[PDB]
Amino acid sequence: SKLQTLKNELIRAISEEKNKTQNNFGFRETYDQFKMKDSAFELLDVISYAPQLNSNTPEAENERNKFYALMDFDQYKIEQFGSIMETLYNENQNHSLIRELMISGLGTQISFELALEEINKKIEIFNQDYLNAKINSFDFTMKLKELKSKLNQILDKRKEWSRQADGLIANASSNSSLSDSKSLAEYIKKRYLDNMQNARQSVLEAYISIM
Repeated sequence: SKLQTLKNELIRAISEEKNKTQNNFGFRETYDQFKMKDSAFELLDVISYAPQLNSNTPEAENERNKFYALMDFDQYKIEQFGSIMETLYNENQNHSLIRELMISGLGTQISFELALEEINKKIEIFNQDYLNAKINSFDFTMKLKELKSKLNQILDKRKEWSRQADGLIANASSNSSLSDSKSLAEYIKKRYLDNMQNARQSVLEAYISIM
């Protein structure tokens, strides 16, 4: 059935994405938390009082792992990103930038994961509405199309954050000028920060629109 196929394909897509939010690679956090124990994670508390994000507590390990999940548990990229945060941290005029960068990434992954579960919940609710004759096949199809559009949006904007991080890693590595901490902070602020915050906000708005 056209309707059953559409519904099952969306359920499968959510399940595939939920599976990827878990470390299925034997990935393990280094003792210095990829140079962020004494830099980016030191500057924040757990956001999802609360313990510091660099702390040896299960709550902080869980939240650091959301950043690792955002980076697809890629040890190389996480180490590169942490090394750039460490460089930025050398000047305390850069600490607010480091906070904004990490908050934009954590918030992207947190909203992304909440949106996956919200879509899953809505599928089941609409399904029972359909089974109870409250809505018809057309109505259910329209809602599934809308949920799939919202899934595509959170996937695309989470990928956009990662694309900005990839360019930042590639550029702060191979651009010699970016070795100076102050120059690097200015460069990142003008090239990447707004794009990363705009991606975070877009995932959040899609999440809210599903509820």
